[PDB]
Amino acid sequence: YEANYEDVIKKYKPADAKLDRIAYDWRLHGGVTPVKDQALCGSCWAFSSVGSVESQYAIRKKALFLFSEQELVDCSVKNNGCYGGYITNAFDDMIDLGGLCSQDDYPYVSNLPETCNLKRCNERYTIKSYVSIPDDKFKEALRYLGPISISIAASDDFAFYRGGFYDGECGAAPNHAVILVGYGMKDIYNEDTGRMEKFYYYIIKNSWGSDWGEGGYINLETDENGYKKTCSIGTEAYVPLLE
Repeated sequence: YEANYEDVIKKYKPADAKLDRIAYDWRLHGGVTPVKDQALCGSCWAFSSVGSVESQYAIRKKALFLFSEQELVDCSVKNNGCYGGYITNAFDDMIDLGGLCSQDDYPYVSNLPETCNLKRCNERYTIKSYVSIPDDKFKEALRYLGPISISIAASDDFAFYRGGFYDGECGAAPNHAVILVGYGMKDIYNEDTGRMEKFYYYIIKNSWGSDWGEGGYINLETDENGYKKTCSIGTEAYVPLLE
């Protein structure tokens, strides 16, 4: 089920397009659905992977789709519900189960035990495959393929984050799943040097509610190429594909 990047990008990047590497934010280009809260349940793997698919649908169909994390939590036997999971395992089960359900059909129930039961899903919403995004292609993947389901090494400093550019510590190891939604640059004046300088960053949609971070999102430093990986973001990096 996993497609190969070099095959997938030749299909979706217009031939010889030049990538604008300074700024591109899916929230200003119709690729991001509202922020969710996983509450008291270790289901980031679902939110990340499912939000990914919400984002592909939005981009490819110019229509708002809200899908059900709880379905994956209840049904994805390759993951551990509220005790963690894996991005690829999440994509595999979306496919082997015959698709996502709408959030309406199958609402979030956090850590309440719930039987897996697809008969409560009327319409089903499929993906065809998913693709791993190489470490040196995140900006290219973002612009042309869409938001990326990614791992991140979170630390207890994330608790305090409520906007700006994060300068807390990182986790020892990758331990949380988020969605990469864009990148930006701010020209910051430097009082010492008396020169303007450029500050690049990646933009990430978290699943801890809109009261965490910047309306739900976190800004992390990177460089012009987008090779710098603050908090080990994207060690696992996947985009779902609708065809």
